[PDB]
Amino acid sequence: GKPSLGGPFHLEDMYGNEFTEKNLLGKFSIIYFGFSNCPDICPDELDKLGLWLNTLSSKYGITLQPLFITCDPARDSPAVLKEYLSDFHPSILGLTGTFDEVKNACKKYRVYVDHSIFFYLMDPEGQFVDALGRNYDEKTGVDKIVEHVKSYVPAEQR
Ligand SMILES: [Cu+2]
Ligand SMILES: [Cu+2]
Ligand SMILES: [Cu+2]
Repeated sequence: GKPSLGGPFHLEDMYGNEFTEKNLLGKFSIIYFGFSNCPDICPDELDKLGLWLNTLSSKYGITLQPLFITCDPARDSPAVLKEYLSDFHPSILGLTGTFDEVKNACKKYRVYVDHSIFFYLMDPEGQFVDALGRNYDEKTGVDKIVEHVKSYVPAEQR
């Protein structure tokens, strides 16, 4: 009985474009919370996410929409997020906004530096399907993700 994680939110990507929960529709999305000034933890996770994406694209032909939402809207402005994610996978898009907008998002995912231990996988309907924690390595994470994308049905049982 998975919790009611996720929900409507209104942010902007590291380029200023509007991005809301509607942007999650039509694809599998993997979301990660953290901040550019986050110590050792976040950098390792984003590196791990990069291995998953690479193996997923080249081995299973699956492409995800990787999103990095900041929790420190005070310092992580768009420009700052682009700088920060230049050391990581190009596919990753950082999202940010005002205190209120960022506050809402973090809340909808029940995220209240050591809480950035989960990746949230969302289906083409924008629904929560699984939370991958630190116990998944570069191998087991790929496995789990692959069975979710392969067993997903439009929930419209056409
Ligand atoms: Cu946070
Ligand atoms: Cu947060
Ligand atoms: Cu927060």
